[PDB]
Amino acid sequence: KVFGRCELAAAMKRAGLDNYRGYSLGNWVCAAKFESNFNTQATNRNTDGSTDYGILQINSRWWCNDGRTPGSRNLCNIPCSALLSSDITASVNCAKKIVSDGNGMNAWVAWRNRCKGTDVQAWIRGCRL
Repeated sequence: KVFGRCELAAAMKRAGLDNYRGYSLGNWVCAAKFESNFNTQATNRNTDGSTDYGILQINSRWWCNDGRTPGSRNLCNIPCSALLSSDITASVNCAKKIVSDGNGMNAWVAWRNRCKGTDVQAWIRGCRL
């Protein structure tokens, strides 16, 4: 499913992401925009052989199991396919563990390079939440 901006903001809010670990909701909506363009089904393979899955492009090297990434750790204990669902719950629960891992949202390269230090507030402007 390709989410609408405000539609995604609301689902993430309900899921408890607004201000989780100190990151306002705009940060999360900006990161999804640049990571997957709001598409739950987005996948991207990396040179190391791992693949990124879903709305938040969670990597198979550490967080989920896709059965084809030798040495992966599956820290969120879920098949990577679960992250492509129209229901974002799994992606959100895993993202919560990732952002708590020590490096915050810097774990997401698109956030670091395109959202960090910008007016992320604009990403939820106009939405009824």
